[PDB]
Amino acid sequence: GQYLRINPDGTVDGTRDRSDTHIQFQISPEGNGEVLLKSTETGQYLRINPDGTVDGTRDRSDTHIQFQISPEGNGEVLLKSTETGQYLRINPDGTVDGTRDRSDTHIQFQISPEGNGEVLLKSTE
Repeated sequence: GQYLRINPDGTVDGTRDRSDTHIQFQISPEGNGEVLLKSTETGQYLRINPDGTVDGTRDRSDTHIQFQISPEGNGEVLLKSTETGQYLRINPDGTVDGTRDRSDTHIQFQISPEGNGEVLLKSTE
């Protein structure tokens, strides 16, 4: 299982190093049961693009940063891009993309509180 990471250059991947500074996220309520996922280190929001890539942006007006967190028992949740209907996936190789099949083995996350309001997004594997 890997921690979701938004790098300073805007790329998104996974990592097992919990000491990385780019895995801490601020989840800000948006209404509609929708939220934003903001990497506090760089001020970048998690974004799923319609083509399936995942990256970071500071553009708060961007429509692809809105997410729905959907609980799936056992502590796990899914993270769905509202605008494209894609679920966040962290692949075994460490790459991060979007998929529209809810049956995928790598789209389930466990949210881990850091103690300061910020949370880690860790893939269950």
